[PDB]
Amino acid sequence: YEHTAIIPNQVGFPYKAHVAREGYSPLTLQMQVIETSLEPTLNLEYITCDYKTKVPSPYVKCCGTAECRTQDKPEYKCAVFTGVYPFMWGGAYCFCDSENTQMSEAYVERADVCKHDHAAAYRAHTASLRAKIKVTYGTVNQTVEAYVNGDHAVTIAGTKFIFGPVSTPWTPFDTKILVYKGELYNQDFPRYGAGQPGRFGDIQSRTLDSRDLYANTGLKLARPAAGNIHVPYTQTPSGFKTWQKDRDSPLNAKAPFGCIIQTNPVRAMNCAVGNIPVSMDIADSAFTRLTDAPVISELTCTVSTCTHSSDFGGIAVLSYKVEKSGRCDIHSHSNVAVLQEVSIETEGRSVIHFSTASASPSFVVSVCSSRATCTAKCEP
Repeated sequence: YEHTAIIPNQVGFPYKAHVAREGYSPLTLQMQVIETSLEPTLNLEYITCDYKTKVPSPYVKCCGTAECRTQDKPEYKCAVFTGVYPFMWGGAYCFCDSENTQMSEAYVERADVCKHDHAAAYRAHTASLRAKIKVTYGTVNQTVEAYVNGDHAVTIAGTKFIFGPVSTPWTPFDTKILVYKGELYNQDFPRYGAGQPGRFGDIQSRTLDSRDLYANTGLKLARPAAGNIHVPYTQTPSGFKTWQKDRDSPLNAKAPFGCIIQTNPVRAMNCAVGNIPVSMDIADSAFTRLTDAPVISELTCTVSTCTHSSDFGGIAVLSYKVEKSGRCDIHSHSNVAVLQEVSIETEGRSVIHFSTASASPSFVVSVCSSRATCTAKCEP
């Protein structure tokens, strides 16, 4: 028919489904999730690169004011530091008393390690879960890995999974994510080209192969030291040297909701949040028919032992006399219980790990189209 339910979407947990239609046997589905991560769509506006000062050879005018036309550099500061007294090693840059000077020009330019490593300030759009649920649909065993936001009709082997539309706002989405070498950071990116000098992210990186560079990390020229050719430039301190080196606790750590973030694309695999809303369009024309199933009778379950919080939990010895052989459904109608499997063998005393986290267990077990109510007390 349509097994419309919610798997408990904290992956690793068994997810039973004792769905039974007329004409068939009891139908048993067993799901287990893995990796339905968010993947918010980024919009990168940043470079995260190191600054560079194109400080060329200063035009000596000896004597004479050398003109300083505007360069094409992103910080193209030239200053006609006049009154330069050039006394150097190997041949007279000054031969007069005054009017000799150095026009000094430097230009802000990008780093060459941007191709080595960038820094990405992506503004995040929405994201959507994508999951691999191992589904045991009777004798079918297959792990369906599809976009789990509800739109993608997951073609099962004779089934139609619809995992989603899940309500998850608990995500690693911030307003702006800085990604740096795999290091995540939900960190406040500035305006595109408005940084403070030495602010975190000083280089304007509109494109990763871009053409401009906003930068408030300005050089500061001066009338330099006499004799030695020192056109000193009081530049900014490197914010990319700071915002990575001596960067904060990275947003890859500190996963709220207990998720596992990872960024080839920035997505949070294993994110233990919520239940997966799943609609199984699966008919009774894949399951075993009711006319050929073993007619179980005399259903009496036992309480062999009770664990308080163990995985297996309970010793459940279910006595049952069967009309014929067959597979036995376990799909008990108890939220306080968890069936150890949906497997059940040819009849007799079927032992079963009656998993139950409740201390006062009373599980209404469904066995072969019959039911019982096992009772017990767990352990500490």
